[PDB]
Amino acid sequence: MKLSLVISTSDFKGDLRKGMELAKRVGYQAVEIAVRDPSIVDWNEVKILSEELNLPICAIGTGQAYLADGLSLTHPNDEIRKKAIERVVKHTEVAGMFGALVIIGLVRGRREGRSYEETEELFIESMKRLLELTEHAKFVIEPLNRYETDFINTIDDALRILRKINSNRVGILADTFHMNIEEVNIPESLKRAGEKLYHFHVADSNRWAPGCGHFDFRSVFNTLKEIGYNRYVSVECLPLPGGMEEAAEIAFKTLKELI
Amino acid sequence: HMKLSLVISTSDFKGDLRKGMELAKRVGYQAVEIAVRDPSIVDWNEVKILSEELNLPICAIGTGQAYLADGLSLTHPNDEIRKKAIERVVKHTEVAGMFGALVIIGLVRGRREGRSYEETEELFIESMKRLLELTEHAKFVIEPLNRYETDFINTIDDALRILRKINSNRVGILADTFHMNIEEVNIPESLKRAGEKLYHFHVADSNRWAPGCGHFDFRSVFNTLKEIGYNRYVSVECLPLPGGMEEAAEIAFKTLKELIIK
Repeated sequence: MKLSLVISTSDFKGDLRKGMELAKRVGYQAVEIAVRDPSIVDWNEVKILSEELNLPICAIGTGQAYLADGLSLTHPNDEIRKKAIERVVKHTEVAGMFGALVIIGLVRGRREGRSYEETEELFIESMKRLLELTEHAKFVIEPLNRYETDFINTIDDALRILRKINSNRVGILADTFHMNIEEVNIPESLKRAGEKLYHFHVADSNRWAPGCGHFDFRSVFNTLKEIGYNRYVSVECLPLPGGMEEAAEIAFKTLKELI
Repeated sequence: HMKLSLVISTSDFKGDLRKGMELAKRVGYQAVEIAVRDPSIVDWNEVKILSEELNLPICAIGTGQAYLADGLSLTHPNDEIRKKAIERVVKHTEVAGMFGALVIIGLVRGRREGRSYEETEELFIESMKRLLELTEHAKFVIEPLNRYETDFINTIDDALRILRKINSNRVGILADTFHMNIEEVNIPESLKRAGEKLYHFHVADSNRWAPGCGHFDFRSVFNTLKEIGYNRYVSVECLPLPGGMEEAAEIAFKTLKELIIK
């Protein structure tokens, strides 16, 4: 089981450097980044930087491609959906340089007045298209709470869709903040996810640094040990309390104590 | 002496109301809670008759749809709309007066809308004081809501700050477990800070399903409620899950009843 830190960067080199150096200084084993459009960033420097600090990049976020450019893998407009798929393909090329996972969060899109079934099938089609367009890329579907989406809110929802995609290149990314709302019994949900649990995000009930809310992290980590989770636990929380740096330190401290 | 109430969903009405109230009575609830967009289009004398026939008081009236449907806000940047919001709420108080019910100030307070928290809060305090000058018996409860529903008054402390500025015992707090599960650091401690200001309470599990179908820690909450002497209403406001409206209300009642009696 490894700890990583999600670092926020502008739409960049400055924020990345600072973030990675902070992660190294605190003790994180890896870092996780999030970029809207990767084609404008020079990843060769990124790799150099990474190699320099001996700090791997575990995953690449794609949420902004949706929040900023409105790209969706279930967009009703086919030309837009095609562009969404092509954008994610570029995310995988970046991920391939570091052997990282590609996060499929809000980029999957919402029902937008359509049935759950039509949305799901369109999503499955796009995912299959991505699996065709890329050879080794690995994707992780992140169930999000009801306020952020009406498509894939729970781990069980994700599992059912994974069975329809039928590929070990697609797994699940569970997030404690979102599970706090959507999951009935978190430990049991994780056990059902089992080996399909590819990545993990941590933040407290208020989305602050772990240890600053009331989320039960102990039970979570006991379950993760029980199922033999040997992948990444990435800190993805608001810069609270006291800012980005303090939050990272606090989160690392409480999580380390439990691992 | 805590009492149990059920929030009943009503279309924007008699049909839904009667079925909801009869359900509450059959399950054992001591009162119901309703929500109406505009009270002016409802014959409330028929409602009172129904309440009397079923011996089911109406402990609180929601006003959230006044915002969600009519866009009325007590902190709206357009003073014209702000006045209308106040006028709409006054009508809710007139209805509340017929039942001795509390008026809930939820989403009707509005959002920051790109403004500072200080200005929004000042506008709100001004609207609440106006509401108090306009009413002689109405009692209001401010309900903190999670970040996704609003950026104005998310925690019990936010409300407490506002209450001290309003300085009126006719305004109190309505805390909701589903919302607290997100916004409050430590729920028991939050409730102790509210103390006597806690006028009404909403209950729903972490997933907003009937209490007992999530992972929210209700035991600790009720221990604190006892410790603080809360003796008013605990109203169930959850999604009709699992199994529907009736099943959810039944499960909710059973969960709460056992917590109380013990």
